[PDB]
Amino acid sequence: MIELEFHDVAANTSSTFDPEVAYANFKRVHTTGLSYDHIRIFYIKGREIKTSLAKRSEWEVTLNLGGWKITVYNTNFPGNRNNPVPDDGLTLHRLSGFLARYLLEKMLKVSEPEKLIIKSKIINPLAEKNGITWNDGEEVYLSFFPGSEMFLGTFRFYPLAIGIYKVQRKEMEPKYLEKTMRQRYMGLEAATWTVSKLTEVQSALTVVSSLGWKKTNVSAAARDFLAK
Amino acid sequence: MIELEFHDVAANTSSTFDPEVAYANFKRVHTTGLSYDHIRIFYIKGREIKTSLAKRSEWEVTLNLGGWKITVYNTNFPGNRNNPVPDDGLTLHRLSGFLARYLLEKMLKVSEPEKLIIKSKIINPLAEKNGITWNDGEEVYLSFFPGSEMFLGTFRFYPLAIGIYKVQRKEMEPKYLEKTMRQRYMGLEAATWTVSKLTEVQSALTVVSSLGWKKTNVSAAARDFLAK
Amino acid sequence: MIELEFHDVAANTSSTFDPEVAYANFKRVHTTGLSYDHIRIFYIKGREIKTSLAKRSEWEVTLNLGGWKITVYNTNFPGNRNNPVPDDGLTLHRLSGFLARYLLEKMLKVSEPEKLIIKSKIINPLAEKNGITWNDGEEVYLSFFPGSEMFLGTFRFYPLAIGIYKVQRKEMEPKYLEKTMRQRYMGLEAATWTVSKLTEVQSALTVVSSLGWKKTNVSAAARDFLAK
Repeated sequence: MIELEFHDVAANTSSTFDPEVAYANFKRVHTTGLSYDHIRIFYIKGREIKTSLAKRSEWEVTLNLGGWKITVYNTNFPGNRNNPVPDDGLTLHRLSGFLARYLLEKMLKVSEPEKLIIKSKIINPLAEKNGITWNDGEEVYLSFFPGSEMFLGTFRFYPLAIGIYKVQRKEMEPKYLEKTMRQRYMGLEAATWTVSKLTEVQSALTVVSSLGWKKTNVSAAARDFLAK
Repeated sequence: MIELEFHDVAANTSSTFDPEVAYANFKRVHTTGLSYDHIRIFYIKGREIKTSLAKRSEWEVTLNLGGWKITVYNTNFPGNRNNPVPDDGLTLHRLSGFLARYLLEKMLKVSEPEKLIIKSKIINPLAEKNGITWNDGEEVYLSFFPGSEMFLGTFRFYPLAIGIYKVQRKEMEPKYLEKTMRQRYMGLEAATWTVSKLTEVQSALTVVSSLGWKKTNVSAAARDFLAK
Repeated sequence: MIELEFHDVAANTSSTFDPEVAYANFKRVHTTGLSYDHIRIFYIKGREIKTSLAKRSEWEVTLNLGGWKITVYNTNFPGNRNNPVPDDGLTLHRLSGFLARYLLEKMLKVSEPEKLIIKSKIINPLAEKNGITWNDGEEVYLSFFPGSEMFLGTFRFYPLAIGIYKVQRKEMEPKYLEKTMRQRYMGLEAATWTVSKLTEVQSALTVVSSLGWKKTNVSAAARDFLAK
């Protein structure tokens, strides 16, 4: 006689990481060659990179984002999700966030013409679809990237505010905002900032609800001609 | 000289049972400890329970649906299908139906807040995939379970109506509706209710074609925060 | 270890054709049965033909524009765009342009009463929406058709002028005027006519900005009665 037991559904993936420390490791190791051409490549083909990782079976995959090259923990393969990725890991998710943190810093530590190189080249699919483009503010724009949610202190609650903005107009499910609520704003953890800095997340939501900008590029005689 | 004979294909499994009486036996024996946590466990892992029974070779298997425990005639093993399971038997199929009858009664004999405990906990994979969730009506929702087809009087032709709804949009094969046509609506048998209560099955089909609802759950500070 | 590369966005479809020669081929092969009833049919249902081609998966589709029948390279299906269509090809786009060239010639080589048969029957959706109708000049009217842009010598820069007129009041994106800049005015290529014949495109823009006319048709006793 065989007896065999069955149970309840998951609680989704929680923070099984230190985000500020994982962003450190990324920043230290990877951003050494990394440039705006390589970064835009990651965002643009963000669609395809997510698919191609979910295609492949291997646990350690490299992305060749132009010449720049990153090692990514593939958690996107079916089999591979629910195998804990280290405290220092990169995933598609974390990596996207990490590039977005890298940039939100960049956008607030670099020259206004260097920032225009950022603003032309980097194209954010999630941001662009919901209107938002660079002009609306860098901090707003960058938080549409997934993985931004790990760190809410930098962006000042715009990842959560966006999260909240998608759910209340029925676009994203409540449950992915469980992962967000299990992240830090500064060094404060889940429950504390939840009410302490409620009014932050309110103003941040108010802001990101409206905003929109748009841009175009490419050819050279055509560019010039057309302008007049 | 050896002579040896060959023949035609089956007629599929027919009612080799009394369904109202098999549901009695279930109800009497099993629903004595059985609770909404145990029930949801059966539905949720309905996917895995079907697989795990089809894996195992043994003819009598027990399911440990939380603490609650049921003895199931395994007919799901390859070898084991086409060995008649008694008139009082439980199979995966019958059992699922039997839990769904148990509930359709429950949903119409229990308090509206107790019904909300049902409506949160029990998640029906077959119902959820084709949209349907509790709000659309209990009787509709429960008939997506297989084994519901044994008893058409309780649900009022929704098992057959669903059956019919899957076949006409090419999702299920005609032949599983041969088993359904060999079941009872009330105490009437196959042929009689087929035309007598044709207009029942029509209105029932009309109903179950549209319907959809959805729900989400889990965390506690996150729940509260998110709500506003 | 799998390594896999990602890159930058397209440059849009460029002239992968000879337009004057593709219009030749069209003119030779197709305009042999083609009549004003068939032509108007193409324009009128220009809306639906674009949709129906983008619906279908097949690479060679025929349009049955009344009795008249044309073979069109379907580049409008999702899958099918970015598969080069020959130097002699017809696409929805090219074809529309080609009918518009056919006509702009017709409108300047046919009798003024035959031109009135053209002017009643052919209805140009893109032209009509932005006011323009036949009276404003044939050359103006016909250039609203897409595919007109391939040949700028015939119309005398009205396709580009219109293009420019849509972009500067925010109606069309800059990038479709990259395709236009990669076409010929007479036999001159992109860069040369860009500045050489700048003042052509200026006067042409000045013209097409204002213009509007309108018409009505159908019934017979009603027509007559109403007139008085």
